[PDB]
Amino acid sequence: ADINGGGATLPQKLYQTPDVLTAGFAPYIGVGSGKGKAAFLENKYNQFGTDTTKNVHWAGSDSKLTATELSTYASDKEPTWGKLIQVPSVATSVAIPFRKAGTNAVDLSVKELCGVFSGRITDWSGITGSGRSGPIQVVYRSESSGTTELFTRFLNAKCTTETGTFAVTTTFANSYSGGLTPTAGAVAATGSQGVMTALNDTTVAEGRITYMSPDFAAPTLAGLDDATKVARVGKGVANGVAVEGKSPAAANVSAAISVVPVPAAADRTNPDVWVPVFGATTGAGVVAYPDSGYPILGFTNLIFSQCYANATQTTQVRDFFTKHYGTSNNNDAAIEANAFVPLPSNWKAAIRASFLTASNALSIGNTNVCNGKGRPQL
Repeated sequence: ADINGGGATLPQKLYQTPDVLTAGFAPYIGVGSGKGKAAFLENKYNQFGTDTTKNVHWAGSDSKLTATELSTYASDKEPTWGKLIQVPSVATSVAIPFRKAGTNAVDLSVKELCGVFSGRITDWSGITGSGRSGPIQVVYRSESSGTTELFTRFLNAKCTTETGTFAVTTTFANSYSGGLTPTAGAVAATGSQGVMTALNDTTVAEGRITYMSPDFAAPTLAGLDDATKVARVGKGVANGVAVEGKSPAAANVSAAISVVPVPAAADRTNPDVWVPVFGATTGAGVVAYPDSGYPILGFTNLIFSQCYANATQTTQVRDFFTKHYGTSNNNDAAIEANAFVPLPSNWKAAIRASFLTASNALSIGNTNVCNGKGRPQL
């Protein structure tokens, strides 16, 4: 009878916060966005756990559904389970925590960020104002990761003066066209938590740096503003004037999120348009990375079915949407406490009007559309 979800680790602390998920929801299982997407699309609970009786009902993902994933689901599953729904959950920065002692603020230019993650910059003396010297060692995610997708999307947009280029991917080791630079000594770990454990390991030499969920990158929200532990990003020159970088605190990306346009009313039957991505320049479904605030941002998302076979589960999924996208008695305080940005009111309204309002053909449990259809209870 329980509603089973899991996937992305970036937001797992949020979904594990009491009362964020409403009645009927089993505890969220963090395994990575790749495994979460597969769990939902193929109805494979074994991505989450060993129980052979359970079905998958939803997933968290910060990796967008691909064209192939969507078309396979539309052909294989949609005729009996109904349309899938993909919507943003919250917005997020991508933080750059590091382990290297020193009282100076670490403030990375985008060029320096690109050099660290390409393997060009291998010493802290290559970062201006660092007050630091000695090796830098990148830690990256071994598995298919939405955090990797959000981060490499930024590197692909902005890292334009390296020897190679970064492709957008969920597998970091496949991103840079030159491969992993042997002498740069980059190392892999698994999950948001696994990477933070590697970053914080006091038994190895100082100098590690990574990309990370802001909810994991520091023990407290205030820690995101400690530039001796979490890098500012954005140091540079704007219109001939020196500018400083910003911390990855949610307040530094909320203005940019506020102006992301809602999906064109006429395209809302396509799950792909519900999740905007950022890029170098404005385009269809693509918002220019912002030239103010903290530069590295994006969305983490929910994947649900429009239809559920079970009466109670249908009601309970609707009740979750009602709270998570609600104008009152909602999840926004928990979202902020977890270092994330609540969706703007116009976004929440668009999501409610499409996926809750009963008369809309896209709505969860729509009696006409879901008649005889829906994901299994088990």
